[PDB]
Amino acid sequence: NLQVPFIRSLLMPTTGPASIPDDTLEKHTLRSETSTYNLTVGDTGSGLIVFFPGFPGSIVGAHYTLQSNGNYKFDQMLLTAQNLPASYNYCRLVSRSLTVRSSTLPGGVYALNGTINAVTFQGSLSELTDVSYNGLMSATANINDKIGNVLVGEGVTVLSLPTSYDLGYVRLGDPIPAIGLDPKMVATCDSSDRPRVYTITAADDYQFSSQYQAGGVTITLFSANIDAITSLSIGGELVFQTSVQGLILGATIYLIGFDGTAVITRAVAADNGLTAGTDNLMPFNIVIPTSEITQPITSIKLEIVTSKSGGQAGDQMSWSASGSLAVTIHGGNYPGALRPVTLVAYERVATGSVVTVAGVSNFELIPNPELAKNLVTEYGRFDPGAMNYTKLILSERDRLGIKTVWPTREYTDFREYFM
Amino acid sequence: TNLQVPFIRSLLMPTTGPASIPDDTLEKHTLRSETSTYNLTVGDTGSGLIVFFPGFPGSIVGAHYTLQSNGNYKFDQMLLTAQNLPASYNYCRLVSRSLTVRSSTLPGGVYALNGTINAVTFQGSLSELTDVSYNGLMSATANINDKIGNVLVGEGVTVLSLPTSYDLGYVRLGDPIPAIGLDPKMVATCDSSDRPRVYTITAADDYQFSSQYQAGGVTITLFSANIDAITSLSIGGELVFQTSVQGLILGATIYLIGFDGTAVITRAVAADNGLTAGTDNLMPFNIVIPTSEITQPITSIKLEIVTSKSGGQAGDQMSWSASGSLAVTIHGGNYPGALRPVTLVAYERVATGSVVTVAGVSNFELIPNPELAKNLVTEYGRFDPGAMNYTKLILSERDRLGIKTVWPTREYTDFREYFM
Amino acid sequence: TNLQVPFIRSLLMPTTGPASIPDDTLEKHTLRSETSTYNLTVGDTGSGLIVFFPGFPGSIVGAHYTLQSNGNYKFDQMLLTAQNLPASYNYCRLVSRSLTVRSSTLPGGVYALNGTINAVTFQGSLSELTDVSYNGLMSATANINDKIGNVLVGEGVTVLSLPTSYDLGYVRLGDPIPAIGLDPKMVATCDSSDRPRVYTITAADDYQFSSQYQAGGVTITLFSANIDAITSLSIGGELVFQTSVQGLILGATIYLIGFDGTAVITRAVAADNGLTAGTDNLMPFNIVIPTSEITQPITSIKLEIVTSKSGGQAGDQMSWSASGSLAVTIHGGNYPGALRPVTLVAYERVATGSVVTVAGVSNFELIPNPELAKNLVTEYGRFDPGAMNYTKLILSERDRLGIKTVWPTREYTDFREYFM
Amino acid sequence: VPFIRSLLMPTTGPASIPDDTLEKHTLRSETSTYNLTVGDTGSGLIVFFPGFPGSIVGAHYTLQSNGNYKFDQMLLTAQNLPASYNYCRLVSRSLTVRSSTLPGGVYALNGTINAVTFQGSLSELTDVSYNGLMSATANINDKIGNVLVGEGVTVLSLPTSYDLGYVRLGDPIPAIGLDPKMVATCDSSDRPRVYTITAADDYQFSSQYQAGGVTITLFSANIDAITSLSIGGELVFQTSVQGLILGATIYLIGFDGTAVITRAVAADNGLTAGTDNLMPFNIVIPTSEITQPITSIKLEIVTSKSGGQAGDQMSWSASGSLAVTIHGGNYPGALRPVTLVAYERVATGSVVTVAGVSNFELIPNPELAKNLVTEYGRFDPGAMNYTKLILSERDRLGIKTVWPTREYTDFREYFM
Repeated sequence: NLQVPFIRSLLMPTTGPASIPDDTLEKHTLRSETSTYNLTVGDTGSGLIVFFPGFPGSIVGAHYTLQSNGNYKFDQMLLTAQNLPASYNYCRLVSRSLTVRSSTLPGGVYALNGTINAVTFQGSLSELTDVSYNGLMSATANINDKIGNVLVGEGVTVLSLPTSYDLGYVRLGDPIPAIGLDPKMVATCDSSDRPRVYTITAADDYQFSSQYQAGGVTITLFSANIDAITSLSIGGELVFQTSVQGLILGATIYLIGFDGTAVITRAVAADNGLTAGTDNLMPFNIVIPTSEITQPITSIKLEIVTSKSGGQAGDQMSWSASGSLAVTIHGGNYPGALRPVTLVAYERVATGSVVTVAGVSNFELIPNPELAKNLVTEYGRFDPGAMNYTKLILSERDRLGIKTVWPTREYTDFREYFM
Repeated sequence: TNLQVPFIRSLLMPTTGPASIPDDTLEKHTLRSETSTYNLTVGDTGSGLIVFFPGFPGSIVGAHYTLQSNGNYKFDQMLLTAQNLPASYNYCRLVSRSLTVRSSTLPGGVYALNGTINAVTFQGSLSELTDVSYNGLMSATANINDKIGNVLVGEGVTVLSLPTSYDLGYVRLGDPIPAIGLDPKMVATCDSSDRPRVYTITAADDYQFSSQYQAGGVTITLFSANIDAITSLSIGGELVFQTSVQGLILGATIYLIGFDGTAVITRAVAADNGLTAGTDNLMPFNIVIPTSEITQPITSIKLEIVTSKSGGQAGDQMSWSASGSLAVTIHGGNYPGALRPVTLVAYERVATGSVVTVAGVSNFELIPNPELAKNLVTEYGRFDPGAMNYTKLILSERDRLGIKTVWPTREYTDFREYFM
Repeated sequence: TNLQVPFIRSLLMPTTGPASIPDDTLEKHTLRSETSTYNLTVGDTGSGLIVFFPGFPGSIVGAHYTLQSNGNYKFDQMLLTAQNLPASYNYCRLVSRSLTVRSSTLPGGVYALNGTINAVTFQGSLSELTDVSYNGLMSATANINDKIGNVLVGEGVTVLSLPTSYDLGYVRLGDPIPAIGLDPKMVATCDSSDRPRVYTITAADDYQFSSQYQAGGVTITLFSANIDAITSLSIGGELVFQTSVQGLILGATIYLIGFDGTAVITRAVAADNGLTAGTDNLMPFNIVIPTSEITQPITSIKLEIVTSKSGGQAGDQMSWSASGSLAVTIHGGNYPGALRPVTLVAYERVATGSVVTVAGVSNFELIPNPELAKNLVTEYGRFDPGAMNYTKLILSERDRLGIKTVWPTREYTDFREYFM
Repeated sequence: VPFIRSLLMPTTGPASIPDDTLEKHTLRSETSTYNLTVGDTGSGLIVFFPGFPGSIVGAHYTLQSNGNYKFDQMLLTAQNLPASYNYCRLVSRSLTVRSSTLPGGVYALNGTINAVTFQGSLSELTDVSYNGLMSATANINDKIGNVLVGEGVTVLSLPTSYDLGYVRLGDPIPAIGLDPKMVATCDSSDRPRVYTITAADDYQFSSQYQAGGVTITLFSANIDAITSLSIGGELVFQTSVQGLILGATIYLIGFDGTAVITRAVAADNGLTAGTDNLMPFNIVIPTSEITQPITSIKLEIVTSKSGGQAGDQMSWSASGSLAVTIHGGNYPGALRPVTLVAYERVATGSVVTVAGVSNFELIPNPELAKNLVTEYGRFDPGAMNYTKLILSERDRLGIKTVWPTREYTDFREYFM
């Protein structure tokens, strides 16, 4: 069941929140809240749990399930108990800790059948090499950041060790007041401090030529590995050239999840005509807000369909393209919003049973104007030398025994040692 | 010379070895010190310009320009480090960096060989100079121990890099990202976009154009502003057009022009744009410019309009109004070091057959890409209390100790002797 | 257990860390420890066997076969290590290996789920044995410390890698070299060339064939010998033919057959080869088979020859003769550990809805390729004095103090509890 | 002398190496001096093979003005050791390059030198450019940057393995032929290096007819050899077009980009339609033909047709794999460790001198065995443990595989 100095809240986050001793000040308050889940288990008794230990507002992780034809499927998102954008504007995270285990049985099975393993990968989600049960341990080279072959009778405890300290406040996806004619019309100020852009040159005079087909020919121009969560903007252009007289052009941009599912589709230009000899342009400028993004994204895709009005059995369709495009993800290079990602993979657990991810997460944050009228904020407490003691205990992380994924028995042993 | 530790020792003499900054940005990283040694090709005139970027976060250390016999400069190459960092690592920030520029020719007589160096560093970027002549470089700044001139090329200079800010996060490098396409010449990279730099420019406020017809069109140029860029950028905005005669088409072309005077990037933003009389006609600017397209630093930008007329073979006129604005965004431009401090080591009239060599050592603090992170351990920076405090003391007490950013190498050798 | 020094602590307890061998092969290297955690899928019969290679040089650990409703087997998958070692490494040798085979099922109330484990090890390779049956496996050796039977799956076995020799050179991993070809799939590797196993085979000594014209051709299997190779092999020889009848055209094909009887790769040596009467007609063997197309381990080779006649009636006799020797060259087979020792763990009749796991660590010494050598630092050993003498003294009397190679996890557990 | 002052300063003399392979041998100290003429524009490059089983110590390349290189000569040693010995074993070696004296009529010395040693071979280098050569390794004491040529470098050879056999040198054997230039030798064979490459995996070629042929290059590689090699394998051809005729040549290419060995494995032997017919590779390259070191291999096929000068599409398919067997590639020293010393912009018309001493350990020719006495080496206990200790503590002491010369001089001063 569940429900101070900075370092006790760092290493033991189920104790209470504390101020960060950094050089960034603001009149803030501080608050802890929880996440408790009973995740149901698919038929192939296996699945993956991503967490985001550094994510500063209200999203703890996600949950996928493995399927009989080797693929994944998106179960749900692991958000927290309180909708933090609904009553706070800015925030900055102090600590997390989460436990995940299954020590208990369904009705009508006579055994337990459990294994898990976990890593904390340094880069983002889509840029790791392979998602296997075996090859997951081969992502980091630190002895402390990973553990494997542990039963689910006593589960692994994911701690949140920090990225960096002098960080400003990041803005939550708070609704701002707005009056519209559409009932499904929302307005919000996003998280945008340190954006992550991707430039993608699609073609350097890539010549295309294919024969006629009734309905058009559909090629896919490129792919990537991009992994946004919150929101993104796709700017740029692509320039066409042609020689054949009459042909129509069309394209669309697909955003794909981690499980392999087309999430968001945007028709950049449907059924527009090309002009022979002279140059011709088609731009795209697409804004994708957070409520459209339902699962985490991976690997953008562009495909172009090309048909001909009045085309017969042998005439040629040919064009050449060049261009570049920019995918700006707002708040992408902030520490914690995308970069540290830990993975938990369970397999062969009994179907019909549940795993139980459950942790605390304490914040440091400032309120919206109504709650600002009714709640009082203040500067943080001051004690000297807590920053040097933080640097001391983190400069010897390898030999002191602090790590970031290790089972609940060893974290319990460390807790009664350190307390 | 013979090229192959706390933060003060690695700050004043960067050839000792790397160290971690005592700032409170405590990530897991790995220290790395690499080097760059060039032997340059002095032209026929004997005079050039070696522009260094001291506090640049990674792998680009300078550019070399030879001045022609007619006054113009000519681009030679882009001075950079031995191992390219974005191919193997993923994030970076700079600790310290030294560069020496001298000759290795050493005559056996009693007299020297002719050639003389000036040097200066200043707070602005590269497009913000009044003059780049050999005489006009010691005008650029007003601090005494921040520029030096008339040093002879047997002695040479030492370019030391004193900092700009300390609690500053990591800059992502232009690393390649896995991608599958159909053109074999496509690349997808992740640029550096921590603190961008925007240049808004109002190109026209109801400007009237009116000229006669002739064959081909009337090519004018609207504006020519000075910008700054080493890496990727993007240009946005639109520009309306009004008229009262209807047979008109027009094209537009944008140029990004480097330091020697030639256009590096040319891209047509409009081509056979037919306009209807009586009402507005838009012309949107949606262009991104990648890093690999940019081969040299870019110091200006200009727009051109070619106004012709469809079926206007007699001698008549054509006219339009225009008004609009532009927003040139470069990515990670206002990061301290990315464009803000620059030095200009210039030499003049070096003898024919003499070489001018560039040595140096760069000290970084990296995070690997996911392939190398399978094999190299990363950890937190070991701390020492008071090294930041002693740094602030020494930099407060700077001008009495005479700690310069440009030196003559005999003076820096004697400083390195009497410091340790 | 939870898969996260002197030499003998890493030799007897490999999950402690990588040590270096204190022999006299002095070479710059780096150390790396690697785990491998599999959960096996059992068949409908609940049987099968796991064929470990304990002293293998790099990254191949074993293969998994399942026992079907008949007496045959079926290849499931090759058991690998965590990260692909020839990716980013050139040379490799092995220090230590521990490996367990146990069930991670917790039984209910008071009784246990059914199933047992039988395990041996022997000095010959995989295709040199006699039988692989569960009962018959137990007689594969005459030592008492190298075999154990009727062990419960609830307390499964433990497998060590006790040494075969010490002064071994490094072996080359199967390592890609840069090559700009003309294909999507154009593999160019540097295979494990060392002390090679060769097999010479004399297929015939004047073997006369005689049969009448069947309407589709008469296929005969000329020989069937037992070779074995995990990696790339080569077979080169000469087979001659001399006839009396005249309208004869014959083709031939050679096979490679895995452990489960299924043919792995088919190679047409010479098809539609017309041969004259009165003259000895030559037929060479010039084929190489790379390690990229050997999916499962090979245990047999055979050759078959089909013959036909131009035209043909019901009574056309077809006759020839043959005499020739063939040599199979397995590149690097006699290196001790690549093929020579093998341990056979064989579970039988596991309860349905139960998992068997296999999990252990490997310790290597290995050289990085031209990129990881740019980015990390290798060095020599540590000079543990007299460690080889203590290793010899422990191994020379392993019969007295009870060091085994396959023995259950309770006895290994309290043995290493006593030994720590 | 003991072994370790023969290893740390090999100008003192040779000594037998203390290990467990014990065999009757003699000890020889062998020198090599060169005065290399330099290119018309300055720069150049000198490879070395510091551990090597005998008689080869490196090669010299000059840099042309249009980017490319040029091979001048192979740097041999003084005595031709395969002329009078069967088996060899390297002990120690030191090589110092320098140019500190002016030619007749110029002033102003003008030079610099980069230097680096590398764990892998020569053909597998990322870049050989003067700046990027420095990043080839990460050991801080296995490279040095921009020393003056008037001070030079010193390249000393630290070992790679100790319990090693004796390499058979490429000595001749008595032989009688009919041509005058009939050579028969017994080259180094033991512990080889194989390259197994697959040239095509169902590659489909199709192009229009040309009067003369249509040439395509199927693959490249980066293999390397010095002494001798051998190539084997076979690849098939299947087609539906009736009367096409093809013929292929294989190539061996030096470091500078110029082909050194070309053998025409198929001279215009055509192929039938409807089945598979197939051409084998079995070529043997002597040591006598390889003049400069190999760096790559390429294959190209010239296909043609009897008549039909309008299109006709010339289709065929290929599938096969090949094997190059370098005879003795994985002896430690024979190909693998390399040092790269790159001088740049030295004075025109001047020299750059090298100086070597290479302590060997030999077995005689059966005539020199008639007149010279071989015996087992002298044994003392503890030289091997001392060698292991000092090689294990390499980083804290100063023991570098490439030195600046004055530092090597005063190192030997406060060592002895």
